[PDB]
Amino acid sequence: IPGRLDGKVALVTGSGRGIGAAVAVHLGLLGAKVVVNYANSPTHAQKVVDEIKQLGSDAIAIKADVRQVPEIVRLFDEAVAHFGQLDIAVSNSGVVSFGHLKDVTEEEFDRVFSLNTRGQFFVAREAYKHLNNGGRIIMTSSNTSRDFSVPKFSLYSGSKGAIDSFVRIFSKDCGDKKITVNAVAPGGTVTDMFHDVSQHYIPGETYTPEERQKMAAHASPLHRNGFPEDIARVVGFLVSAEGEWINGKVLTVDGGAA
Amino acid sequence: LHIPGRLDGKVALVTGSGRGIGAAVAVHLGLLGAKVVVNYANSPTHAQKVVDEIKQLGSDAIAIKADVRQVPEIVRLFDEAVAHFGQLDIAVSNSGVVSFGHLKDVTEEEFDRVFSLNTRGQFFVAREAYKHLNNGGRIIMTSSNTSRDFSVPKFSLYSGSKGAIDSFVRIFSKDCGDKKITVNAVAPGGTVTDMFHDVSQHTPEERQKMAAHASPLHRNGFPEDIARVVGFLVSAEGEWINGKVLTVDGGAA
Amino acid sequence: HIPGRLDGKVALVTGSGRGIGAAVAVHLGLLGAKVVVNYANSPTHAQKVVDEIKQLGSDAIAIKADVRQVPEIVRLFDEAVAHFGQLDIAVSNSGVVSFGHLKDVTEEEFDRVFSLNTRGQFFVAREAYKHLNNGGRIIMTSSNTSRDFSVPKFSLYSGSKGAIDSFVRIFSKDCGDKKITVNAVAPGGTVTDMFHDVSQHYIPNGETYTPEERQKMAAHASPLHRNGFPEDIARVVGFLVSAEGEWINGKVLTVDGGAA
Amino acid sequence: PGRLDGKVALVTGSGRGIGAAVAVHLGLLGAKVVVNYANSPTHAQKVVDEIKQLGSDAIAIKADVRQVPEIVRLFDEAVAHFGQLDIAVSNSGVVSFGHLKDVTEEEFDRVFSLNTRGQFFVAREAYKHLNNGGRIIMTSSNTSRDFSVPKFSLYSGSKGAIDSFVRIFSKDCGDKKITVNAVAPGGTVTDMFHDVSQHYYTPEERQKMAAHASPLHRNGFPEDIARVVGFLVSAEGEWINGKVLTVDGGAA
Ligand SMILES: NC(=O)c1ccc[n+]([C@@H]2O[C@H](COP(=O)([O-])OP(=O)(O)OC[C@H]3O[C@@H](n4cnc5c(N)ncnc54)[C@H](OP(=O)(O)O)[C@@H]3O)[C@@H](O)[C@H]2O)c1
Ligand SMILES: NC(=O)c1ccc[n+]([C@@H]2O[C@H](COP(=O)([O-])OP(=O)(O)OC[C@H]3O[C@@H](n4cnc5c(N)ncnc54)[C@H](OP(=O)(O)O)[C@@H]3O)[C@@H](O)[C@H]2O)c1
Ligand SMILES: NC(=O)c1ccc[n+]([C@@H]2O[C@H](COP(=O)([O-])OP(=O)(O)OC[C@H]3O[C@@H](n4cnc5c(N)ncnc54)[C@H](OP(=O)(O)O)[C@@H]3O)[C@@H](O)[C@H]2O)c1
Ligand SMILES: NC(=O)c1ccc[n+]([C@@H]2O[C@H](COP(=O)([O-])OP(=O)(O)OC[C@H]3O[C@@H](n4cnc5c(N)ncnc54)[C@H](OP(=O)(O)O)[C@@H]3O)[C@@H](O)[C@H]2O)c1
Ligand SMILES: Cc1ccc(CC2(C)C(=O)CCC2=O)cc1
Ligand SMILES: Cc1ccc(CC2(C)C(=O)CCC2=O)cc1
Repeated sequence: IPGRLDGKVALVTGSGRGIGAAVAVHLGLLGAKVVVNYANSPTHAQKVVDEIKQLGSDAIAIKADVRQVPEIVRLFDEAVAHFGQLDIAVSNSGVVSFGHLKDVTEEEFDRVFSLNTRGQFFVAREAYKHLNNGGRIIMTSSNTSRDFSVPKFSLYSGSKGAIDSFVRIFSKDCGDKKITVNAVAPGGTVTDMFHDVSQHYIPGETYTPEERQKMAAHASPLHRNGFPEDIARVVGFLVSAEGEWINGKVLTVDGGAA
Repeated sequence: LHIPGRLDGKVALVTGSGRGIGAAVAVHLGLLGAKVVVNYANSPTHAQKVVDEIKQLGSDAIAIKADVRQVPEIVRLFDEAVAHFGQLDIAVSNSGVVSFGHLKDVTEEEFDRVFSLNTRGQFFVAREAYKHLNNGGRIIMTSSNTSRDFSVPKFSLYSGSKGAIDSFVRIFSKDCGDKKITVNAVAPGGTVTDMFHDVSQHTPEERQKMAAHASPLHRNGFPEDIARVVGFLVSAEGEWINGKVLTVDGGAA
Repeated sequence: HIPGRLDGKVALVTGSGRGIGAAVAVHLGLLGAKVVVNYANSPTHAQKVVDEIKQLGSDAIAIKADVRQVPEIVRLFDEAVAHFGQLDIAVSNSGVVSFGHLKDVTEEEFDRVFSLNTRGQFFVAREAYKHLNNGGRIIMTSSNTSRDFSVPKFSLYSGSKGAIDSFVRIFSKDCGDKKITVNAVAPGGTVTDMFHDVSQHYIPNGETYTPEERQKMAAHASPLHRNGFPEDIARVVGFLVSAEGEWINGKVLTVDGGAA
Repeated sequence: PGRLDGKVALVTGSGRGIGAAVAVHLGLLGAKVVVNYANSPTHAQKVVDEIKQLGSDAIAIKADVRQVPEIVRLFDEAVAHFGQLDIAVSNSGVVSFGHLKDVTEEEFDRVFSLNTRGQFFVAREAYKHLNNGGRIIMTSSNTSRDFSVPKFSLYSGSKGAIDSFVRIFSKDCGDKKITVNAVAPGGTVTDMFHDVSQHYYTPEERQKMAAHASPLHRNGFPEDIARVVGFLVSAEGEWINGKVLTVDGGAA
């Protein structure tokens, strides 16, 4: 069936919440067995797992802090040990930071890069090691990587610039087990990371999340916000057999937003 | 069992859909449950075989002859399209021509032969799609990995013609906003068609065999490798990809 | 000590009677190059620019030529070598702006814009290759609205220029066989009549405000809180067409001030 | 006209390669120059002498630009010694070769610590110490985006960060009229280049074959890169701001 992952096994970093959980649920709905990674949210992780079973697929929830390379090896090893194999691996887990360059401390740089940049690099490494031939790797970026220059968004933005460079090359290295590497580069997607940002990137903590959401709904010429489900559908296609001939590319899923 | 990206009750139009990538897109949209207008200019034989193929898998279709180099023919194309199927939801600009030659030997005639179809015709094919399309609709334009990624010698004219398209789709996506119509491009790499064979010179299948190893996946691009990306984009699920050139080259260098 | 001068060199700038072309031409003159000031409709300003270049101690001429007519481009490049003996540098600067929603764009309008902005630039670049000294320089002019900024009702202009970008990448390869560099400059918000006619539309109400008012408003858009001036682009161009600019070859440079 | 009289510039790793070319070029153009080394004081001394030789002043300052504390001292001592600083070139980098499967946490940390994190904080300390209307230059690679070389994923990543950095840095440094740009060198003949012509014969034999990458049929030398930095950091380069300039002479 076009678009489906029946008999495929997937892993998603940070799939208890946000775009993570919509991806896991969508791969599940598409036919794949889902390994749902969290670090701080076992409760929402279990809801995602149960939601996937309710629709007919299988899922488990493994805790692992993807800032820790040993916990990533354990994450993938345990994935393989439980479902038998891994076809698909979506590096989703990341954090936002906001600040003028003059006020960025070492501690803020390392927090962001450990997860966004370094953590995803090793999620990709262990993905290649653990993946069936024909498999899929997805990494997660930002339209603030190349397309939008928000002031005081340097640290986060470069953390993702590094992801764009990695995928192009990764798709070369990974071709030797016929694994395709792409990133998705979401724009404003309604999650707690979006609401934490809109507050700092609008003249401005005095507006309800609802109203910053309505303001940003205008940036899109479709007159709406992006949603986890929007980015999930694009990851779904990429990780299908039909999305094969997209390789080494970065897809921006923002809606034509300005 | 959930079936993604299906186009039942939708009508698609695909310029240049009797031969090559176009024919694969027409059929692919036909497989995903779209009624299809198959445009041709010179290949009525081929266009009919395409119309046939799409009825075969249980969707409706018609061939329409039209020179997308002629704006009056573009108007009449989209008119007949709406006359027959009563609506159009998806318009795909595929029709294109290749050119090869050092800037020094390029003529006014050769520039105009290429930009007439691959740039101007595509822009008016999109203008008529915006006017004839329904809200929630889909415009898809065709480019080339040569537009920006790859700098192949003696390929200026052609890569020019498509670089215009990359700019068009970004701005169009804002314009087509007021009918909630999304505009994107597919930028194919070397895809196995008559055109690829025409310019694998710069043993049709021997030169093909060379090109298999440019992609890390060690195989050529085939017309259906692009069709399936068009399929996702002109689905509901593709909506949040907008004003974006997708390069479909397999990772080719 | 004295970097990126153009002494002994000859340059041709298209549409160097007004705006960017004029300051480009003056800059290359400032830098020691003799300058062919092309124009199509502005012959008196073309002469003021020649006199300004002559006045700062170089030589220059004004040649009428419509870069929409290719034989007028061949004739332009012929006359320029006939008059100065040679040509090292060729700046494709001539273009027009168009505002309009796809729905309202006409054949006559599309052709108006593409014939000067694209076809024209292409053939300036063709005759430049043919007429130019080895080690020479070709520059074409794009816009930051070609890839960087997506502005509504700006499809036709933006596309006319996106072609320009693709062209300079491949032109660099073709033109390599005479050790000629081809780059482009993408200006963004440069105070000229083109900018004033564009601020009218891309501004909350537009004609309600003087052109200075709209200008003063655009100044905030830049991290350097000022507008772009033609001199800002002429400076980048002067580097590119210098001997020292050589290892920039095949790129589009965006000279917008870091602006949005 | 492109000159730097009364200006002071700092160049990280300007003892060797592109750096020294840049340090020597900013001197040629009238800048006084702080020459930063971490490992190579003997070359650093050569560069200071050369800049004294052509009629500008200079000083060598040891600082490992992996330690942020040593970046702080370097910039403090620079404003100490010359009593201002206009221009700051983040140059110091390293190269890494390996399939994604083979890359270790220690290699990534050796690469990012200097190429990405180090440069990030040189730019912070550049902005904190720099005069108004000043210049920050950072350093990438045509491998960040334009070219995709098997087994180059770490180096390219390290430098793709940099491209995003300079874009936003240009906005933040807009309160002190400071422009921020990266040059993205291609194959430039230095100690790092001979290192990976091997992995990707004699050096001269690998240089001769690399000369054909460019449509100008030349391999690329420090002076090529240094010229473009000289322009960006001159008054005339002001309108180039927030941009990645790829100096590969059109190569490959
Ligand atoms: N506007 C946007 O939403 C937007 C835009 C561009 C890019 N992105 C990217 O899209 C991806 C998803 O973000 P989101 O918006 O969904 O954000 P989100 O709601 O903040 O969710 C963050 C996710 O990251 C996980 N996570 C955090 N720290 C972790 C750690 N040390 N180890 C493992 N997992 C960790 C969280 O799980 P725990 O709860 O288990 O910690 C959570 O699942 C991110 O990579 C983000 O950078 C988002
Ligand atoms: N390597 C590749 O295949 C490749 C790579 C990059 C981009 N592309 C692009 O993909 C598109 C399809 O090309 P292809 O590769 O499939 O080429 P192809 O085999 O040459 O097919 C050309 C198609 O264009 C139609 N066409 C030609 N002139 C026309 C006109 N005046 N009016 C209407 N239709 C016309 C043809 O129909 P008639 O025969 O009936 O005229 C035919 O269906 C083109 O835009 C091309 O630039 C292809
Ligand atoms: N200003 C901006 O903000 C901006 C932004 C992006 C790009 N640009 C580009 O910058 C370049 C110059 O723009 P501008 O702003 O300086 O424009 P401008 O003030 O409008 O001047 C237009 C120039 O075009 C020349 N021109 C027009 N038609 C011509 C023809 N048939 N043949 C020869 N020359 C012709 C004009 O000369 P005549 O009077 O002699 O006809 C004049 O020199 C153009 O390439 C433009 O697209 C400008
Ligand atoms: N060379 C190329 O072909 C090429 C291509 C693309 C990009 N680049 C970039 O160009 C820049 C210059 O490279 P290159 O080719 O000149 O390389 P190079 O020959 O290897 O030179 C290395 C320079 O880096 C300095 N350095 C190294 N580690 C340092 C540290 N911890 N702290 C301070 N300084 C340090 C060195 O100083 P000590 O010896 O004193 O340590 C030396 O001056 C680099 O950023 C590189 O990534 C180069
Ligand atoms: C060096 C080279 C040049 C052209 C092709 C084929 C193809 C696909 C393009 O890349 C543009 C259009 C077209 O025919 C393949 C390899
Ligand atoms: C944010 C923005 C950037 C560019 C434009 C168009 C452009 C490039 C022109 O051609 C006229 C002036 C000018 O800014 C409009 C708005």
